[PDB]
Amino acid sequence: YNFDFDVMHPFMVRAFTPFFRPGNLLELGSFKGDFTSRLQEHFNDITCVEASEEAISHAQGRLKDGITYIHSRFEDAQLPRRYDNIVLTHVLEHIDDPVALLKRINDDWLAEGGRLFLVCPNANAVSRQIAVKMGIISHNSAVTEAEFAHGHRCTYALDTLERDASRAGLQVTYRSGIFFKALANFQWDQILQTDILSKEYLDGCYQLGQQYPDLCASIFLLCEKGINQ
Amino acid sequence: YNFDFDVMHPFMVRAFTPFFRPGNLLELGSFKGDFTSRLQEHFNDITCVEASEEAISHAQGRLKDGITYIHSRFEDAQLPRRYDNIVLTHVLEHIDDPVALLKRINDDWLAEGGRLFLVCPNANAVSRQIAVKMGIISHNSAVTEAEFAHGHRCTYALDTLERDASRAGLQVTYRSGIFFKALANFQWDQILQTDILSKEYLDGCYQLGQQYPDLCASIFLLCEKGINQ
Amino acid sequence: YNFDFDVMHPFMVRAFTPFFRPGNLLELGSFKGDFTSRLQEHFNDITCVEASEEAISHAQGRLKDGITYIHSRFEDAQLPRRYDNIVLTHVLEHIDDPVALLKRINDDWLAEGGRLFLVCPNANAVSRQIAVKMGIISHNSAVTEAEFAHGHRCTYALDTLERDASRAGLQVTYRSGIFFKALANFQWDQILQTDILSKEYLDGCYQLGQQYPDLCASIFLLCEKG
Amino acid sequence: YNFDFDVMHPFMVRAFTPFFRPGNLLELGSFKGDFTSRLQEHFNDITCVEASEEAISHAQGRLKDGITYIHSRFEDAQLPRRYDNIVLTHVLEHIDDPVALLKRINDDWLAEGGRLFLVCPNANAVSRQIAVKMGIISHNSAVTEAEFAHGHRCTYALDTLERDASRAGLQVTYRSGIFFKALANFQWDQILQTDILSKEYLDGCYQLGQQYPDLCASIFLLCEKG
Ligand SMILES: [Cl-]
Ligand SMILES: [Cl-]
Ligand SMILES: [Cl-]
Ligand SMILES: [Cl-]
Ligand SMILES: [Cl-]
Ligand code: NA
Ligand code: NA
Repeated sequence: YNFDFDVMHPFMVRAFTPFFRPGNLLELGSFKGDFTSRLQEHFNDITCVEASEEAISHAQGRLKDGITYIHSRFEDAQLPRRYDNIVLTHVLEHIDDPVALLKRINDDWLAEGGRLFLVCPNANAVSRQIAVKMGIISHNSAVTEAEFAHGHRCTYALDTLERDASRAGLQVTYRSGIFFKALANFQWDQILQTDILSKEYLDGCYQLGQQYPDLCASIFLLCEKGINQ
Repeated sequence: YNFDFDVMHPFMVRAFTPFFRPGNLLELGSFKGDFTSRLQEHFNDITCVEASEEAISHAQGRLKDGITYIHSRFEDAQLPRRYDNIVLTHVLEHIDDPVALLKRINDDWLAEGGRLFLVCPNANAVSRQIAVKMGIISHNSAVTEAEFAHGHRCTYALDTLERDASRAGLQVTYRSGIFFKALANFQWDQILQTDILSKEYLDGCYQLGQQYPDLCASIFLLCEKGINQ
Repeated sequence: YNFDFDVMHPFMVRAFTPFFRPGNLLELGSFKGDFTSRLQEHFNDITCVEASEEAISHAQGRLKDGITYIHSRFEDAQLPRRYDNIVLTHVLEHIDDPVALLKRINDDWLAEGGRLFLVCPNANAVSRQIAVKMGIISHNSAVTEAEFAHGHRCTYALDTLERDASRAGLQVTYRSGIFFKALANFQWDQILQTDILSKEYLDGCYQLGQQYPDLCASIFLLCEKG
Repeated sequence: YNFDFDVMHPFMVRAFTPFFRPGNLLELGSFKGDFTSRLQEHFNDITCVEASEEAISHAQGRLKDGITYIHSRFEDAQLPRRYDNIVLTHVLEHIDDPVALLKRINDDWLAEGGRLFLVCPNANAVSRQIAVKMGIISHNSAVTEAEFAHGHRCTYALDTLERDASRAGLQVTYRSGIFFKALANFQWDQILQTDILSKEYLDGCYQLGQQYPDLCASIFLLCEKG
């Protein structure tokens, strides 16, 4: 029915699974708990940070126990411990000072041996590149008016995402992509109401995407803590 | 709508147009004249070779004048002159000895300065790679039962196509791809009956395909005559 | 050995050859005539526009006859004809208003049926991408301090180059790349002094680059009048 | 220097590191122990299977304690445990019935939760594609006479390697590549003796190769039990 929640969310969890560390999980920007519900299958100790009281309240009404909720902007958040897994998915592109957020993650929140799961929408996704060729988007890394209205301040590609992670002091351990994406979201949502594409086709786009990270819907950096003093 | 006739044929002509030489044209394997109809817009002197007397007669009914029709197998064909442009589109994959056919083109049929437009379906098309990931097709360069039934003896990729052209003595001048293809024909044929995709989307697939020749529906080598004695 | 002059120049002429129109040719930013010497093998009617008096003087004393020299800035150039082939190679990335120059080319200088051969250094060249992974360059389309000191005001990729061409009103007919480049120029200049790489290897890099336009040393748009 | 030993080995361990399971490790086709010595930094409980008496003897001489050595062919090997990590690196391409070896791994040797690190030389490596363009090698997935003399029976790419792992009953969890490789081993060995390329350049090739798995020196499937 819905591309981001019914297709992308499940494949994002699948992409993270082989890298998850045992222990606890911090979900930054957990919004209404839609992704949290999927992570609860893997983690019994999840902390969620979200600035919207309303989103957080919605989450709290639909998730199982074992979640610690923190209603705060990231700059103001005082967390009680450090975390073995941290999830920052489709959040960084909303942040005015992304390097500062990533640096907090590296310096304050990641446990020793902990891993950051950094995922952003990808400037070089096939569907976007086609939109650029059609002249609907000026260029790949452009921020469209709709994206700006949604809160985006940039459109990452693997090059600029790893730059920001490196500038923050993180160690980028793995680079990958999630879901080979040749149609726009609005076309997916139409086509998914039909029997034209199978579940197996969607799995094939996930499998093939790993071979063409630069062309995927979302790009994925697995990062570990770097030493900063 | 039909993908091959309504989408691929016009993009093939667009892909050829910047390279056409002044003079005449030989269309090898012209079948029922579906492609010949588009070539007529560019050339007044066209020669078609085709083994099926029914196809050739079908073509003769529908096309305009200014076509010389040669009813023959390629190995038997005795042509009255040499040709400034030679078109071999979706034919070589059907040939038991493709190097021998290409060698005839080089040695007997290409005029001095003439160009061969060699186009084959691509083993590495994104849609085919997805089918391979789904387990429908064993590997990219496999020939499926249905393909074999249609007459295919090979599934070329840029490496194996250039190999055969080189072995035939041709000079490969340009390598490219036609149409960034991430859906199968059967899905195109369904979706093209909807309004999900626009004509501009399809144009975008053609534009982007040029930047990713290996992932296109068909691959295209522009070849010139080499010296063989 | 120079990578740009001894490797990139011949491969650019090879990439252009199948697209050349019969007729005349205009070379915009012809500098000291290094690339003009190679174009002279294909055309006997060449017009060269160059702003540097020393450069164009140097070309003049070095090239064969059949050349019209125009010592002018592009904004001031009064050309006597329009042109069947126009070459703009490693110039656009220096231009403060690149769309304005491309528009002049579309609207005034290209002949009907004419072709523009637009080539720029590629942000996404493998060598550059590696430099970016090393932390030497911030990101692919960055302009470094050295590049800026050389006059670069942007680092094009296929997306931004076609954007600017399209904004100028040109028709982008073909998109390609010239030379699969995994080493930096300075490493090439060194390595070319040795016997490690062959001329066949270099030809192979050219042939392979056509299959990976986004990863090449230079990107190449073939444009026609919109 | 050696390219395979001094460059590829360390970058294979790096590629593996984020996927390693706690516990033990089985190295299939451990030869003279060059890769094993690197694995010893990560695991104290390693089991090595190697058919050559000379090779396995050499390894015992040069490695630390905490290695179990199994001098056997794969078809005869009777292993004492099942394993959390199994390494099969540059071996499968030599095996007459590769699906049968992968099935043994899936059905008998992998522990539940265990991971197979399957790595083969890549048909579509840039250097190899250049060699194909030069006419030295017929096509990317060919086996050359020299390769065949060295025991190669195929040249895998991502599509065929995943096909074979899938046919064996393995779950292919991740697909990646190791080292963006645009020069031939023999060119690397020469250039490595010079100062033209730094270790940071080589790290850059590793980092970039993850973004272009199909162009890498070797391809890497991380598999689990199906
Ligand atoms: Cl800085
Ligand atoms: Cl073949
Ligand atoms: Cl005109
Ligand atoms: Cl600057
Ligand atoms: Cl077990
Ligand atoms: Na300027
Ligand atoms: Na064998």
